[PDB]
Amino acid sequence: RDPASDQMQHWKEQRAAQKADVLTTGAGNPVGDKLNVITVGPRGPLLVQDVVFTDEMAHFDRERIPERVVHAKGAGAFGYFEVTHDITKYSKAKVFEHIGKKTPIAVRFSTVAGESGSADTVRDPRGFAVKFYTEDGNWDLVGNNTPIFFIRDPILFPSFIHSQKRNPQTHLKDPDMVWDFWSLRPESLHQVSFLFSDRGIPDGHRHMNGYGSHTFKLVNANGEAVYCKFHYKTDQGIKNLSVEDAARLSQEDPDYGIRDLFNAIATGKYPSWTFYIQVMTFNQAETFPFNPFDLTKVWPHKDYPLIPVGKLVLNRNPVNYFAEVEQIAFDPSNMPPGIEASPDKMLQGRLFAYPDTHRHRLGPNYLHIPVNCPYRARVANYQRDGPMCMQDNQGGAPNYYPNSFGAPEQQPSALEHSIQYSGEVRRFNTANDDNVTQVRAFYVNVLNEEQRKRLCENIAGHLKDAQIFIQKKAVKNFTEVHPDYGSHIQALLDKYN
Amino acid sequence: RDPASDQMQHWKEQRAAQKADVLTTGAGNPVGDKLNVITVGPRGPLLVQDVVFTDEMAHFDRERIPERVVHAKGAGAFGYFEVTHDITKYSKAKVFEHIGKKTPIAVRFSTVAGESGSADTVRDPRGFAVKFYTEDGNWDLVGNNTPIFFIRDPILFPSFIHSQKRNPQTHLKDPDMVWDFWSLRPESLHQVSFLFSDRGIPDGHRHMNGYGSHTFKLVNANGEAVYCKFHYKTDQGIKNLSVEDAARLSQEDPDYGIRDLFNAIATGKYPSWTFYIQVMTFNQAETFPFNPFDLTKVWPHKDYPLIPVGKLVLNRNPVNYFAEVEQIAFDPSNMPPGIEASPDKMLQGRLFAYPDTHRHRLGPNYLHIPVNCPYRARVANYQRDGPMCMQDNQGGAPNYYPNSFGAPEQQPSALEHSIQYSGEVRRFNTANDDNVTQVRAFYVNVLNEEQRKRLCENIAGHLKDAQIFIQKKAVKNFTEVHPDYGSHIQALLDKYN
Amino acid sequence: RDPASDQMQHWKEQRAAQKADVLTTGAGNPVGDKLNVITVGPRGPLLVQDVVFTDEMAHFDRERIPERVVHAKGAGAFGYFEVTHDITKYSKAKVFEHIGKKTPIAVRFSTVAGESGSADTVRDPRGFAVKFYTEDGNWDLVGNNTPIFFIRDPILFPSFIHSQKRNPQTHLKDPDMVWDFWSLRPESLHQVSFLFSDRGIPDGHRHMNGYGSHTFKLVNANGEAVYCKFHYKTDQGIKNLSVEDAARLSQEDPDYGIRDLFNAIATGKYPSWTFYIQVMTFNQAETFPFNPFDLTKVWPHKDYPLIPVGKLVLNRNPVNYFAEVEQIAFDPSNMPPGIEASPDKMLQGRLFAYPDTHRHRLGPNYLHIPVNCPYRARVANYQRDGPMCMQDNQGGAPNYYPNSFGAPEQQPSALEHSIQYSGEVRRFNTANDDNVTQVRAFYVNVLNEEQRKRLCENIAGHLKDAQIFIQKKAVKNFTEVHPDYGSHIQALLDKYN
Amino acid sequence: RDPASDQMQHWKEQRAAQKADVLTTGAGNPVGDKLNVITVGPRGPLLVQDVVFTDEMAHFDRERIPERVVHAKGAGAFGYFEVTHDITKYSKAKVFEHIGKKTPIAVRFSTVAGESGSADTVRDPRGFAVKFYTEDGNWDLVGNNTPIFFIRDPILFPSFIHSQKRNPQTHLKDPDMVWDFWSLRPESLHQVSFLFSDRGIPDGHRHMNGYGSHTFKLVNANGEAVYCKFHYKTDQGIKNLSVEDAARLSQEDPDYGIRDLFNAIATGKYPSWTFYIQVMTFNQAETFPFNPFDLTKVWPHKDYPLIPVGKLVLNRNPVNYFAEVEQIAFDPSNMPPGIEASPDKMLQGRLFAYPDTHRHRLGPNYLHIPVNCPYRARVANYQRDGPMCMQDNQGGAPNYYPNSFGAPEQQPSALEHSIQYSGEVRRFNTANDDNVTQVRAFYVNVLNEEQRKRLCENIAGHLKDAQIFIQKKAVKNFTEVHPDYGSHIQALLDKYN
Ligand code: HEM
Repeated sequence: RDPASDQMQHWKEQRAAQKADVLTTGAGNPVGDKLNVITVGPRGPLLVQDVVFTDEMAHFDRERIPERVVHAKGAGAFGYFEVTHDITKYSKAKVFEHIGKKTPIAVRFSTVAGESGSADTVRDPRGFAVKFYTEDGNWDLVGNNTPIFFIRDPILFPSFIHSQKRNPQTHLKDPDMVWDFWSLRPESLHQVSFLFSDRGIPDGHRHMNGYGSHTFKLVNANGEAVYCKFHYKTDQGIKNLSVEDAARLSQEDPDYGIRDLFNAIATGKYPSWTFYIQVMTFNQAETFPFNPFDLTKVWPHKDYPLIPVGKLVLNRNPVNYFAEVEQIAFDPSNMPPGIEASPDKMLQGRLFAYPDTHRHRLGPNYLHIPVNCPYRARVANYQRDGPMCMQDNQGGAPNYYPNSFGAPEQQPSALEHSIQYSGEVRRFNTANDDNVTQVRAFYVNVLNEEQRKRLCENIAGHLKDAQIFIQKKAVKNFTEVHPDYGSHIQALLDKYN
Repeated sequence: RDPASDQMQHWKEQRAAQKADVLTTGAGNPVGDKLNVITVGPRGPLLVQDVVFTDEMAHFDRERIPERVVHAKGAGAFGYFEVTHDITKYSKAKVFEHIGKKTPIAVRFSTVAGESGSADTVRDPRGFAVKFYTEDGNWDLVGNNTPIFFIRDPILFPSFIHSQKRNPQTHLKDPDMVWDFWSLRPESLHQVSFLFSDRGIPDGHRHMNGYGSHTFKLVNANGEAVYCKFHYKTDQGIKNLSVEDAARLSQEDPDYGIRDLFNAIATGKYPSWTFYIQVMTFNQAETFPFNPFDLTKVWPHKDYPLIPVGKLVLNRNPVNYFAEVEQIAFDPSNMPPGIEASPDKMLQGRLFAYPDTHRHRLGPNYLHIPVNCPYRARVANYQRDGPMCMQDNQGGAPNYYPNSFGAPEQQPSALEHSIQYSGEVRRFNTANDDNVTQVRAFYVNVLNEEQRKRLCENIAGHLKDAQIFIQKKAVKNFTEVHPDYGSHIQALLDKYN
Repeated sequence: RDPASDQMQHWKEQRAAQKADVLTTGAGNPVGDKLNVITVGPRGPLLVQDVVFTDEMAHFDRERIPERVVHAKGAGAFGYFEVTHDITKYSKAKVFEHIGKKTPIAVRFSTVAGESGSADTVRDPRGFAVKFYTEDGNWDLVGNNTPIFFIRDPILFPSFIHSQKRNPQTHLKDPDMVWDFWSLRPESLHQVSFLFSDRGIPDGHRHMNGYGSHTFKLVNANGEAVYCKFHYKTDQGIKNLSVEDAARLSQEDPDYGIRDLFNAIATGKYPSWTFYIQVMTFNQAETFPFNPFDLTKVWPHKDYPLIPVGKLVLNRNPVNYFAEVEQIAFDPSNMPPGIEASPDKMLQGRLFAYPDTHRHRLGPNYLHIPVNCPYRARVANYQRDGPMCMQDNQGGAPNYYPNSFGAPEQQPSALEHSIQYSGEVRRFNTANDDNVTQVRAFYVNVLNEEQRKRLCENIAGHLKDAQIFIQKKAVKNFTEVHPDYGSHIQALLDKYN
Repeated sequence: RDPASDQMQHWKEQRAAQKADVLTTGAGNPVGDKLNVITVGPRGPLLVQDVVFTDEMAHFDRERIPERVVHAKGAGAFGYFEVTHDITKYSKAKVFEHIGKKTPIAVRFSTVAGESGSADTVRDPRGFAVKFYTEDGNWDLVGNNTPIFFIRDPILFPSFIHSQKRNPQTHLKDPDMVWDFWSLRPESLHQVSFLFSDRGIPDGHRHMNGYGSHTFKLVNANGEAVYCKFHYKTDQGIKNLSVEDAARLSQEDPDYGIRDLFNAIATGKYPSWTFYIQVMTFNQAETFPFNPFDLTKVWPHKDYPLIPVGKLVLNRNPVNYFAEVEQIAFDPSNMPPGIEASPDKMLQGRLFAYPDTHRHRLGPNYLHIPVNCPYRARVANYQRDGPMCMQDNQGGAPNYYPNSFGAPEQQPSALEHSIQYSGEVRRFNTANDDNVTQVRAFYVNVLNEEQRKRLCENIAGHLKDAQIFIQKKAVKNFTEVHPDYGSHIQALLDKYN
């Protein structure tokens, strides 16, 4: 059998010639017998004094923690990021100090709308989260398999998610909600085009590209700042599953990606992703035709070529899934000195949203979980006691700042980069911005004709379930993109009805 | 479209001629605009003073509560239990006072091992939970679609569940774990025979029978006690899905049962289950050939015929799924006067396990959730303040007992029934009890030959993935049941290898 | 006895001629006996099947929720705010529509550093929180008994609190921490002067003034905005306790304020506070000698006289303390249309800090607690399911925005007021701002000589326990305020040593 | 100053010649500046992108965990238990293997009814909790400073506590509740006599005796079982504070015991308690005049002399109070092989109550907190993933039992001791048992006349606040104890009125 199936046999083998450990309670007391309960005779009621049963039963009753609000179903791996090129002129980040520097990384693949225990081979954006354990703390590059997103405003993110998940009353998947939201927000036309293309159902997690998808700010030692876009493309080649084979695998192996990654790491074929950065200057950002901080826009390769940095190699499988994949927390606000946030509104929303949901799902002290600890760094601050504090609580060090007793002091060289922003402080409408140019370019320049037909057929097959007016609005947006797009989609919808 | 698909259209229609409500924050403040965020100019960073965004985003970040440890994926309905026969000679329960008495009931169907968002048409025991809102509080009849269970000792329940769920390291479904546990515990041979039969994959939730599966204690007004077994058989007839059609539906509609129930309730065809009780006396229990409190044993119909009581009709769909299906809590310890627990060890374990996991999953005050409240009863006790107390907290009533100020007093007519139990107080082994007689009876008396072939083929198709020695142990148990059973299973396994 | 002592006797009296209710479990089942447990004979072990005992015991085990991080020890009352003057030219807030409008209010008094169960008569800032139930949601005016605070930067608030609370290792009150922090941050010199004056230990909660202490933004219907400061002065007159009488009451009645308020409300003498506003224009704010948004600065009465608005009357005592005083949540971000936040950094920090700690302490759905609900308003949004959802969950209304089904729509008349802010976006130092002018004015203009002597004696009595260099730094700051201040403090410290 | 006051100075001194650590966020990123926030210019609003501020502020907002339901205010210390006598003939417990064996212990002193932050020198039972880190797990001896308790039935424990704590409506201490409960339950007459005696207010935690107060079961290697009572008397001598000095210290130093213990451990005078056991045989238990498992009864020293075992020495102060004193969990169900529970109903209730409240207050995985871990033992079981799992989660070991892969196996030598119990299974009334004999013996044999006068004066001073009929019931119980007792109490009450 494949190495995934032989987990218990392997665990037994590498534990050969050793006697089985003593079965203990949570407090370390040896268990006399864990196959029968204390009763009043052979046919009597159970007793309270059976501490072993109630202990294990309560621990069983407290096994489930809340699943992630999005990206619940996922797989995990571990490896290293190795620097292969010198970008010190762009960023003073310790992760990019010198050539050959290897930084431990933890990676999680996920599906955005699937719940815990859903099918893996479904048409849905795949999330790629990387946690670098830099000497300057953890760096969480939490990207997607697509260089863009559906919306460009964080205030729309819950609603969008609510449309992608189940109906509030029937608890069923509703194409009506999906396409109503998508047709009322034309800024999705780009990502939908990426979603229903061939790369909407990648073949496993090793045959897909990764995209930080946000503009970031790289700061060098001399204090100059540039804008950046992190890419990391698969060295195993892009490979996608057909709709029919994906539908088959959904019932054959609903855990296709997890098994694929586990077997690829267990048979030695370590997957790898090569790391690139797109770089832009400030005057280039002020002269960009679109908003360079728009999440629905890309930077064309001809104007901004990819600059290699390093490669991402995943060589270790998780020992325990829950302790290392289900409990790992990725915070985009975790950026070491040299990397900073951009005026991208979506990145601004993510700076707040992630630690909040991490304190809800895992707990206030989730950064004490071994997978979330910056174990390759030194934590020292005035943050003190919380629920489930499993450290020294920083001992008897003073817990107020400033003090006069030699407690941790701020490092003035880690100051943020300053930029002057003008204009009034209010809510600026961005729904009426450009929504069709880059979509048209991707449609008539990147895709060939058979890929266009497959894209339109997928879109129509999904959209045929919505109401007639929602279909009309969606096809109107597609026609405003390009007449062939909406024309083919409308013809296929007419054939469906 | 079916009524399930037209949820939003119907909600819009029954709200015709009404203007849309005002969009408010959680605290009721009107929202000026919820489509853009407050930035420093059109391309500026987001501000903290955007209270609307952070409010809705934090509420979105705290949307997921822990799923049920078992029976996560489920559907819900509501209706009434109507008494049609007089069993007052057996139980003084107010739910069974007089003919024609209608008691509101809330029902939840579920799959034992599937997580939230898994396939609905899978081979797995289906759980049927009923909550009666009796004037004497809530009565939770939490049964299965099978009259028995896999094990007979609650101390084995977590382990069993751990074997039925994903591998701890690979997070994959492991037939190795399943069949290792099943072959090391022969007391499963009965329920496995029920699981891999035709009724292992019922066609929706309306074409399956329900079984409290436990022995209960019925007490009359005069104080005499009898043993009972609650059945409730479907009036829509037993109907099951073929393995191929179930595998197809798993990828076609992973929410098959939810949609089926919702449509059946929305088109007027209210499903119904007829309620029966098997009754046994105390001397009959002491002269039973097996343990009458064994969960893996049934009471034969020839010796204990079914006695009709009433019928269960489900007529209302949930308004909101989460508030009424995902948050509903079923506690087998919720028994009104007249119904009591039995020396059945599994019922004893369930008496403790359920409120614990309810306080973990929902919260200490989960009985304040409207679906969990005994709204048709009067709650008055000395239980006081906890997290999320949404009542008057019983006002300024004295919170200690006994007192001298007219606080709630105990009702001496609700005392439990007394029974003397002899024998020493220790752990009694029940793994070596009878495990094959009733299994053989079900195999050679209830099933015909083609059903036997289908049973063996299903068992072999699932077992073929385990190791060779696990297959040998399983087939040895099946052969000890009956030679034809293990013989056919071993032949099919040899064909598979 | 006083009405506070006769709570149970009164509850018994107003329940005369009524039989005691039935003692029930949490699920409404009648309890046969709650004075003995189920045992194996008279001297036997307890049984698991005793559901009543384990139910009440688990509810007892889940009685404590986390105390407030600050302002834990507190008292509560309820009443109405009555408008007596027309300020519609300043704010379009529905709470200030017309003369005679009565809005229900909930008020909580508290001590900032005392834990739950500490002495009430201690030298510490007293917090005054008011929750108005306006038709436009809840308005939380969460002020102090002092018009200023110790610091002016929210990033210093945890540290300050950490210095005011117990030592991290010894768990003792440490004057060393207090005075080290206060001497390293001279911007406290003002509030310390208010803290160690006569009004540092008010006589109960009815003899103290209330101060929102922040600059707010009042917006009229025509769109013009002004800056505001909310005052509300006691109609019972300012009255303070001597140090010796306060020390006596600390051991006599550690719940002095709670009892005082309860008795004053129960004997009919309803306390009242008269509401004033200080108003400032935008050019006045740009020509203010100090920072008008500095929390350590006041607006002089000669340049900005108080403008009466209404009065605050407290007429109802809480029925249950925990359900109405311990679970009430005050969010400064709860501002109806017409009231908005100011560039005051401390108000900006409070806009975020309070809902976070409310979701931690009470739960994600704390706005469903009856005391926290905007019951005089209509809640309608797309915020959905969370832990402990005790509502309809807004039924089957669509949960995404925008939609096409008549769900709640944004009210464009509730838009925020726009202001253009210039300058770069970075951290601006405000520790070196003016720290002694208003302190000197309060010292040599408001206080007389005996009050100055009492202030210096209190400061010295508290400071004498710190180290010598901390005393030197504190007295240096006091001398930089005014030579007499530091001179008297240093003389008293020399006398103490 | 005393060593408690010089905590920060000492921390600075033992860290001399070392530069201050780098101030980091929770994720290890260096903080550029933690004294100012990011604003839009010098007088601009705060930004969301200020991750440092929101991080530390959220961690500050999640600082409070629920206080203990009882025994909230407490102090902690650490040391060793050294065996000095051979009791192997009584118990096979590894803690009592051989002479000179030193086992690490963690000790917590507490006050039963005081909340966190209340006065330490108050009349209230003092709790003494010891956690032994035996090679066979942790042993939690959780006793009091009194050999008995107020009640004898666990179903009365919440109510009692509710009477000892604040009124539900006024949130004030109510002598009415206290004495109503005490007069309605005469079985308190003994412990009340201990409570209002001289030892009701011990002088610190080093001048009080400790009592497990329960009957336990000692089992030897040969399988014979005896009944036991654990005593441990102070080697510093019994010393108590007068009522006036206690009232003074309540306002002088509300943390008297914490400071006393900290200074005694920091100046080298390590306190010590000598360990004794009272032993009883089974026939002696069946011939005892009272119930030997009654918690309100003692074993007379003449019939059951104390047998020395070892001594308890406390030599280490906690490094961080919260991580080692506030988060330490004591579970009476934690008993190593050789020590077992007794038919004492109160011990049966405590076997369940403590892990439940520990999972509520600390979390499901509270046994992973370093102070709660059995670090001197090996934990190996099938208990798996829960909220806040900070271990390997036992790696990829099989999580079901029984299995065929060498996972931890039960140790059949740790089986419990079997005893046959007769009689019916119901609730047996024990309120009408003997309540005055041992009380009379303590009154007229142990106390002298001046101690009797002080006892009566304390009882009257506390009881004078209750209603007249409650006073009559209390004095009636005291008179039924002995005529002089109730006579003096009634005379003092008449003088008070
Ligand atoms: C940066 C500045 C401040 C921050 C971050 C802050 C934070 C907090 C927090 C976390 C609480 C706990 C509330 C709860 O757990 O329910 C609280 C309570 C409170 N604060 Fe502040 N605070 C600040 C300054 C102030 C100011 C300036 C005032 C008054 C002018 C004030 C008055 C109060 C009051 C009265 C309460 C009690 C709330 C209640 O009783 O429900 N605080 N604050």
